[PDB]
Amino acid sequence: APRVRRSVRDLQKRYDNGEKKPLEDLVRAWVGIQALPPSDPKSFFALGGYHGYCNHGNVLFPTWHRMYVYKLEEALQSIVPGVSMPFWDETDEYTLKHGIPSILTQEKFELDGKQIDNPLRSFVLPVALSDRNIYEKPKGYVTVRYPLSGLVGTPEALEQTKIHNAKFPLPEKNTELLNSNVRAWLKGDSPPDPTRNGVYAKYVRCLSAPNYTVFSNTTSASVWNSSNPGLVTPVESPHNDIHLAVGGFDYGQIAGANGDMGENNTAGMDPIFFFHHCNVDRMFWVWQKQTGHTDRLDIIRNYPGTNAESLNLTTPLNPFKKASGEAYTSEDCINIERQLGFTYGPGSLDDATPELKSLLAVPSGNSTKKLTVTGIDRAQIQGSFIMKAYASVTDANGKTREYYLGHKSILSRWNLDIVAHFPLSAMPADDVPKAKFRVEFIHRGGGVPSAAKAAIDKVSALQPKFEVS
Ligand SMILES: [Cu+2]
Ligand SMILES: [Cu+2]
Ligand SMILES: [O]
Repeated sequence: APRVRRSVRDLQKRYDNGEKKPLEDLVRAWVGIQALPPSDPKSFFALGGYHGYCNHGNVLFPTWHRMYVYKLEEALQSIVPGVSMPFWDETDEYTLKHGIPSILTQEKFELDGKQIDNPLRSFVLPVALSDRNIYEKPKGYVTVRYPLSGLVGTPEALEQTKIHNAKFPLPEKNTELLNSNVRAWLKGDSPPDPTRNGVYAKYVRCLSAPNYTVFSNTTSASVWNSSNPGLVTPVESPHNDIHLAVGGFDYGQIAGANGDMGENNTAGMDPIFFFHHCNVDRMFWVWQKQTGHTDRLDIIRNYPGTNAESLNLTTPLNPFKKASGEAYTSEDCINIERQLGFTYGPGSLDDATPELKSLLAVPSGNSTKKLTVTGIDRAQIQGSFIMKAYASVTDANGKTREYYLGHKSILSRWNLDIVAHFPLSAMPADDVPKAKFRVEFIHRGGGVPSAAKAAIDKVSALQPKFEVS
């Protein structure tokens, strides 16, 4: 009898009908896990801190994160027995039309007699995150989302942060703009009417991934895309996009809202990290269901994405441990029903419908070909950034049509050749040989005004090379 992870809007539909305990239990557990001292390995602090070990851009991204959510849920169970971590369904109809379920964004919550602060909205750091640096965080820091900023590690950063946050004083309004930035990412244009370019399409496409390796991560998917016709999309890509939106990037040059979800430094101290990751693991389980890999996953030997030591299904996923003291491995969490005792409830995109081929279709007239972008060294850009691609055609008589080709989100950190691929399905096949390509970068611009000039100038010297197939 596996437990059932349900959508959070499901637990909310139960609250709206007077059945309160499901939501209340969950909140109670989160109040629980956030209150444990920092030395407790089940504390929210300890748990979120593990991620600042983790695996991105490699074939353990999905199973490392599967086990990660499972430990958060173990720790919640040490407080309220039998509780399940709900998923934020980011491709459901409510989110396309209204964005984030309000239980994740509400200021307060009715628990026992008491109106308490919502523990799903933010976390207050019990101790500081420092070394002895703009990404560092003082005790008492409260996590923040778009449109606010949380860069507070230097006098300069904190002052610029205050000047930034004082433009957005009303929580009700901040929440509206957040919901509005989330729906725009999802749609891929001005806000359901989804387009081929948004996060919705990227999620739909990753379920078509041909093997686990190119599904698992953006390193493998990018090399596969350099070397196979068509476009494959790793689950990691849309996962990164949700990080940037909550974490401070608009869809519609510098992103000055520096929220915790926007960078790998403290993404894990925001509780929404786990609602989102709980839904990424669900996409992963859905992709296993739909391709028949509920018990067997394969890793292509020597493939890019399979190295840090080769990375294989026996590779430990530190720091997670079985009660033996043995580390978990990817072998230990392929089948979530058999090996971990849980399953997902109903949610968006679990069925392979014909509607979800019409979206990804090359419209009649338009090109089946693909644009590859190279010669980008990201090693010197700091923080996360978005590559937006475009084609402009100059006509027979001086008329320019502009063609938006899509986006690529690089989720990164504050402290390496990058290859992007874009379909040309937005443009009519004729015009492609007659097209001048380019990429706009949206980026953190040093984060503080004292590094803006250096970061903007490294961006302006980028030398991207173009290639149609
Ligand atoms: Cu991560
Ligand atoms: Cu993540
Ligand atoms: O992540």
